[PDB]
Amino acid sequence: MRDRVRWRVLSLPPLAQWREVMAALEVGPEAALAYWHRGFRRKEDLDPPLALLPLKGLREAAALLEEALRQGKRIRVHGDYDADGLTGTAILVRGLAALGADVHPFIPMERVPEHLEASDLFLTVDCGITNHAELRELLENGVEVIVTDHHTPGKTPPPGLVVHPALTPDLKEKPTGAGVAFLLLWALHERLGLPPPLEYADLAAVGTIADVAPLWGWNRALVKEGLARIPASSWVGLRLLAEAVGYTGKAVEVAFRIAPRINAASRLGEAEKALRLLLTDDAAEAQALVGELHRLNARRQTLEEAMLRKLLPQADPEAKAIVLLDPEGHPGVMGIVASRILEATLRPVFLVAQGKGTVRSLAPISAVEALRSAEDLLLRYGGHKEAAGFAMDEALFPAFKARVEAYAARFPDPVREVALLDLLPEPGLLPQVFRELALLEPYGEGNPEPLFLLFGAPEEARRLGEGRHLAFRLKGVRVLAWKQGDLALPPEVEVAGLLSENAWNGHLAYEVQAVDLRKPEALEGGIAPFAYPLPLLEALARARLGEGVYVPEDNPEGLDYAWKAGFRLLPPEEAGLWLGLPPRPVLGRRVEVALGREARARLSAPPVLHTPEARLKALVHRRLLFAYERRHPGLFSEALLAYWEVNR
Ligand SMILES: [Mn+2]
Ligand SMILES: [Mn+2]
Repeated sequence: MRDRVRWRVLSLPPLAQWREVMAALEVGPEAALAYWHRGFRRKEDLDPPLALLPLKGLREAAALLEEALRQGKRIRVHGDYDADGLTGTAILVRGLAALGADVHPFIPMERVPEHLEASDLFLTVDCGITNHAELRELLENGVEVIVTDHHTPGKTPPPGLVVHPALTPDLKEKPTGAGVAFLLLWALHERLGLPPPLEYADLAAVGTIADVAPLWGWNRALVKEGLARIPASSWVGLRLLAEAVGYTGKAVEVAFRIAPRINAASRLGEAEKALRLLLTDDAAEAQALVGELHRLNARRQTLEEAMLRKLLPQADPEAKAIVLLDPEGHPGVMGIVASRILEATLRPVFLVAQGKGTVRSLAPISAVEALRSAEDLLLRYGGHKEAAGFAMDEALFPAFKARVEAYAARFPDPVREVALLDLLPEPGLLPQVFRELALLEPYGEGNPEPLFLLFGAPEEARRLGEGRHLAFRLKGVRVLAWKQGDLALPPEVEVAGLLSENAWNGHLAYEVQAVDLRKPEALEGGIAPFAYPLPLLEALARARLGEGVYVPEDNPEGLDYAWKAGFRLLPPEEAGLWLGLPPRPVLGRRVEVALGREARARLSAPPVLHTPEARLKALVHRRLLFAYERRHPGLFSEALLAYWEVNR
């Protein structure tokens, strides 16, 4: 919840690589650091090429589609009911229909009989990887089958043509159902000698974001293309839904405003509505359908809020596993209620309603593995490490509870990490830093928005209402935050926050939105320590007592006070106490380091003459000062190595 949150400072890269990214991407050291951690090291990683990924089975499926089209075979597109499944079938349904195909959708074994009666070619989107037995249409009545999906497969690929990323050896890419739908239509356009179907990238991007797929490589390229096309979409329904939610080109708006609206239709039993919104060219009908989705989303929200309100206060504590029963709960909203409970609790969550079950888990507790430990009690079940689902007779709930509660007790408590890119730059460099981080977008599963660490005594603190909302300043920068129940900041605070560009009344303000705030505590990070920060007062005392000490040539003023006081001056490689920094590395040491307060070495504190790699130096300096002051042997030692190098 709060005592199991670990803050860590990301490691510094080798200076030669840091400088290469800076030069190659034309950015300062802060953004360069972020790029490096995300794997962006060439100008080609920021704008990857949107190309036809060579998935296994893709050429064949496209060949089969050409045959279906030319011979006028009846194509049925069977997609999933969430955003990815719906955008994926809309892509294939619109795509194939534009080429003169006789095609129609079918939205979700007892169905196979009519699946047979209605089609010559059966296309599953975002599903069908594990539906073996239904090889019936392949067998029972000669129906051609194409499976496109990306979900966790089975022990063996199902009958029929199967196109799946995970079945493509080597391939690092992780396209989703809509991504695969999109690649397939593209493969077909290639066979027909037609241009890439880029007008379908917006639908594809919506599905990819909705499925929380990693946003790097091809997925990153697909999303930049689709996000950009939404405003003037070829699909009036998508455009109108984007406008209804005030879309401004952000992947985050799709993830939190557009897709949930599409998903609500499904969860509430009206998935046809969302699909039709994506297939219509009639603006009037689309407008009405957006209204309808807004109504379904409001209903889903109302039900989710009521359920959360009934559940969260229950069996939560420090239980190891939260397992609750709500007999009459709506199964269409419980997945999200379990996610929200998991977050306010850092515990796997298991919910059961109307005989249906959903699991959201984290840390070392595999969701599906907990269910496997109680499998005898279940009618159906399955999922992965983070989410899972099942069906079970509610009479068995108490037995199910103990089973999972004990499964979870086998593991150490889940712990949440907060990753910090670096210390926040000085107020004057925030605009440039913000503009350079800009290029990282779109943010998502692939690349999270970076967080900066602020530290100090809060000043000018002032509340906003009677709630936790409040604002203050740290060394000149305004930070906005929701004080976790308490209000009133301690004397000194540590903040993990997002660099924001806040527009108001035609003007901009560069501030920080705190994601976490807390009393200064141990920070994870740094290298195997060799230099240990010691306050100058303590160091001078020991020096006066006769400890073998080192004072660098620089600030002969300090070297004078030393000589002209009889210190047992020594060279850095043999003195276990240093009062300043040596010019070149001195490892295989294990020494205690002091800078000062009125000391000259403490001049990692003076402002530069920006722009070049002068900013690389200033970041290193600010790092040393911070690690020195926090008495953090690991970050100090790491900063000291970077310090030697940016001076060679
Ligand atoms: Mn799906
Ligand atoms: Mn999917």
